[PDB]
Amino acid sequence: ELLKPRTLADLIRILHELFAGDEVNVEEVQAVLEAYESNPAEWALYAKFDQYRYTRNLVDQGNGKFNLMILCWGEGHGSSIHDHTDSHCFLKLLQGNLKETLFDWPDKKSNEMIKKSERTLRENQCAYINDSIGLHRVENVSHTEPAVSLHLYSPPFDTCHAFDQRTGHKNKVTMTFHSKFGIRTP
Ligand code: NI
Repeated sequence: ELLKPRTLADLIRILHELFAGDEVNVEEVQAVLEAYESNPAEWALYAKFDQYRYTRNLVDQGNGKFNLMILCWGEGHGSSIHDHTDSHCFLKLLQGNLKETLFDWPDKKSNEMIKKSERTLRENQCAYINDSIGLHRVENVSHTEPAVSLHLYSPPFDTCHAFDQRTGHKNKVTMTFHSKFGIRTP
């Protein structure tokens, strides 16, 4: 059965149990990620801020089944429009809130991308997205507050496309990890 993670350690524990196979029960993953109550002292080692944009901080490589990671968000920090490389994507807020702008995959004309829905992901909630559903932008709308979000991606992926909101054009991007296991990694 799915047990409540009492700490980030206990959450890491269950995740390795959930992905101990070949498929993914997205349902149970989102409930337990949501069930772990964020404890700042437990994940502060991974939340390394960068003044300019957001960064990705690896927390656990999931024995190859997934890359768990934390992405701090300075005031005003946000992403371009992107996809998730045919893999699952879970995003749980550990601190603050984030704006999520949903978009459909562009047709083919060099047309503007109109949002298909938006929402504020709240501190401690866990959302999910995958390519079949559609794309999204992530943005910390705050002017004086930093956000921290815990992401789960399976299978792991480092490359993905960004999409221009005015044309639907796409470009491949190969993301990098700011830190790995509580160590800066230039
Ligand atoms: Ni995303």
